[PDB]
Amino acid sequence: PISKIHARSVYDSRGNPTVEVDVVTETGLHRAIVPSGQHEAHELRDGDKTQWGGKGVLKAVKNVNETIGPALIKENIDVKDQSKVDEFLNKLDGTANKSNLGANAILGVSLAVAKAGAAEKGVPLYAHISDLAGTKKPYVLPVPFQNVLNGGLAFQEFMIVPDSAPSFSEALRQGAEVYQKLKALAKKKYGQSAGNVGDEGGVAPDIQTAEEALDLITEAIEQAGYTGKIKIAMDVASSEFYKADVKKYDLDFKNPPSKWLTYEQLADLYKSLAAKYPIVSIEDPFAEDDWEAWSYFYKTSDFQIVGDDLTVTNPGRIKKAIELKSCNALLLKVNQIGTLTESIQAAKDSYADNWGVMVSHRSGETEDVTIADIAVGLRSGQIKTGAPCRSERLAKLNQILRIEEELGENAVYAGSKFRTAVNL
Amino acid sequence: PISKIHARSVYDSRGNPTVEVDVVTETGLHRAIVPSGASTGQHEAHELRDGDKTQWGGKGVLKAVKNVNETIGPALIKENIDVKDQSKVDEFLNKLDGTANKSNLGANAILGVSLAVAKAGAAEKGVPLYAHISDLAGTKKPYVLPVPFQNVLNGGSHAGGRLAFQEFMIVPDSAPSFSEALRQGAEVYQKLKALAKKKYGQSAGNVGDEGGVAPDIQTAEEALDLITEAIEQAGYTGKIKIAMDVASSEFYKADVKKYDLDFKNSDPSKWLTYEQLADLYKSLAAKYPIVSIEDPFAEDDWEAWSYFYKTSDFQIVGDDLTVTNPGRIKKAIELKSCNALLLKVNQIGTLTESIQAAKDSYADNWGVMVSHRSGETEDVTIADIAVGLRSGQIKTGAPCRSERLAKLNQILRIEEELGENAVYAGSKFRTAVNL
Ligand SMILES: [Mg+2]
Ligand SMILES: [Mg+2]
Repeated sequence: PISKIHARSVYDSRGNPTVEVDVVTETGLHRAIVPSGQHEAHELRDGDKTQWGGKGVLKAVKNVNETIGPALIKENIDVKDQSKVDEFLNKLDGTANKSNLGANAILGVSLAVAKAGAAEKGVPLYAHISDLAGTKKPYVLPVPFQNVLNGGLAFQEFMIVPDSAPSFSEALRQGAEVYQKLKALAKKKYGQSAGNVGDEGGVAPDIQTAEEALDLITEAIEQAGYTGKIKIAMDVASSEFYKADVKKYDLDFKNPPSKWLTYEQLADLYKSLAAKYPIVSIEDPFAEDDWEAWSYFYKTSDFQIVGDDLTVTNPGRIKKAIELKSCNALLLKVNQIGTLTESIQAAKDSYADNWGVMVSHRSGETEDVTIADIAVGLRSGQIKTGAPCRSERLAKLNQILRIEEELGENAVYAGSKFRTAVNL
Repeated sequence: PISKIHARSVYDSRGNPTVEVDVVTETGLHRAIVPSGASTGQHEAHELRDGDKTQWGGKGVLKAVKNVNETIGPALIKENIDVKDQSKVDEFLNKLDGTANKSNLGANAILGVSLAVAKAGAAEKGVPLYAHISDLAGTKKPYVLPVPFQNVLNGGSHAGGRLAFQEFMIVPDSAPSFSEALRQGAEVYQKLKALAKKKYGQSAGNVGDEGGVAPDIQTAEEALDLITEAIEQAGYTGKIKIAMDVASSEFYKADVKKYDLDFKNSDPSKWLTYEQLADLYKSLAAKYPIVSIEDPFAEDDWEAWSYFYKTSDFQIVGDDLTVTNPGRIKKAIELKSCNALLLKVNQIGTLTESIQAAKDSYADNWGVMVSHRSGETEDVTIADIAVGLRSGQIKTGAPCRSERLAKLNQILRIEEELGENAVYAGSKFRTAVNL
């Protein structure tokens, strides 16, 4: 039985407070940190403008210590029964968007209990999650989708995809070597300041077009010697520059014209880009409620089309995207829905339509490495957890290296089959 | 006894390999990661890099990892040393290596084992690592929590522009608690990043290696003014002090005995003697609330340090001067060159030698500032080291990037854990060991 549940405030990778939760059982202390968090679950912030600019989480922490913690202990639920725990947490909150107790308060307890549940089983968390998710063996290690060039030019994320590598360990080496070439290249062509990094550890040179970013990544891949072995992925994050009033997308939404694209015109740009560069995945190509545009694009595209703001890890929105045939992959952010169990349901719903699933970090991350075990446990074959820079990003990649070494031949690298890794 | 010792390669915060060591005992698994060091230059302990230009640009650590797995591990298990006896463990490690600079087995291999064993020794005693280190170092209770020296703005070889000085830090020493000191620094940092974006363009918000901003700044006064304005916007003028790392070895011209404040391209007529550079520090310290200056003069310009020490009432911190090396500390005490040590455990290579360097500094009433490296990891050992040494000061980055925050979060956990049995060093950081 649970003996202690205690939460505290800690700092995420951008210097903002977030919730860390301790759950103590007979097996020891089990700890999880929640990452930073329009349709997603409601994160509770203090809103006191004199403290952390209003971004405190003292109220969410208090909800864990005074309400969730004492209620869950008294209920005495087996920590291995994750679905029962999360059902009780949502019953305790009682709101659809988790606005009573806070999505950050609920998720922190949900993830720390999951680690207590695995430990009572005597297995690593990824094995516990595979049990919960019903995913088959051997374990599959994910392809790291590495955001080495940070934007948002309009497009937000430019990722390298080392899918040809024979192992996860080698894919990381290739990505690390490409990133080092890219950083030198950015400094050479754009000045010393272009080597400084964005929130997720990629370089952010002052560049104008998508083709400029892709050319720089292409040259770095060639300098590293991996042309043809490393693919490219993008997160457009097009909701950032959609003007719903006129139904047009403003690629120059940073400078305050008639250069605004319809979704047919924007789709033309993606098709031109995908036919020139080895782009294998595009995330949020259209806005979070521009369902018509997504369905139009899905019909012609043979590459991965990832919902992020479209789906917000929400089984209800996933169902709509399946029915309208709007996308074929889910970006899975556990704190967009608020419990481990609903996150797993989101994954299973996607798998049922043969979607890919890409387990994802947030731009405000921590030293917590839960999503590495989630990606392996879900057999997703894909993870998005940053450039190989800043340790809130490397910590997840380091954790997968430990899992890889621990599993040996009982794990396979998803490689080029990342879109179908669950059935690999 | 130790049942297993095993090393692997992981990635540090700059994307380069480093050594992680596991030590397994009856209390469980005990793990440590080594920060980035130096494999060339022959200043600090010698880190072992693979040097294969086809792998990680030559920065692999497979050979160091192999040294732990095939040489150190088997030998240490067979030696059967009590894991709580850190001095005996580290004595054995240095005996195995046999070189003064740890270049046989690699300083990164040796320190990795040294730190993972230290955690195993703490767990055998049933106490957190900071308590074990307090025992090893002989520091008194209550525990003292360190003031964070936070490098929020960068210059020198890190950034463009003419700004020669390397690190500009905020020092929340007036705060009543460590938790409040972090909040203040976090709020000041957010103000500073907005100001840098406003005054220098959006690209100025992107961060350097340690999480600070690095816009194109020309002069030291320009940088200090930006920090001053951020402190005022956050409402903490007079409660937060300023510290600098000049890293003056980066622009010392040893053949001419002059410092080039425009070494990023420069007029040799504008080059400064150490007396002229000391004048600049004195002017800045009389205008701004600068309470600590690191490496004001070059790593072997002993005459300049001693000249500056004689007149200065603020903290003078050796980094390249002292390289956490007890021999160079003894020389600095004897010549009265500095009054504080930057303590980088991986510059000397064992926990025991690090603790000795701190005690040697304390014996001359020095301050001790436990320090990160440029290449850090998610490891938080130096947080426990700062508390266990009762140093009252830690330098572990801006409040940005989790290889920096992880240390700060760990001190938050220690603060909550200790309660009244800990006090925040506050304005007494220079003398916290005797607070
Ligand atoms: Mg996105
Ligand atoms: Mg220094």
